[PDB]
Amino acid sequence: SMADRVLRGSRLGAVSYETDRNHDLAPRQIARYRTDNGEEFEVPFADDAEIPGTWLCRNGMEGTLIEGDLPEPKKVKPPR
Repeated sequence: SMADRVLRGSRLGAVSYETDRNHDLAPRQIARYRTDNGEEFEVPFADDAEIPGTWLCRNGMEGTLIEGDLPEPKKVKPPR
């Protein structure tokens, strides 16, 4: 079976690969991207990088950049 659009996850988790807290944390940008089935995923970018208009999602489809929050809260661009 298949569907044209689908929404699935993530109340029961979960993250991919052998990730652990021993990796530590560093200055980053968490973006979101939406696939062609409407499936939305999150992509962490490092301070050495920026967010391109689109990026490949873990579903195996090219996702397009969307915001995970509202148009006009208290939000600004600087510093990163």
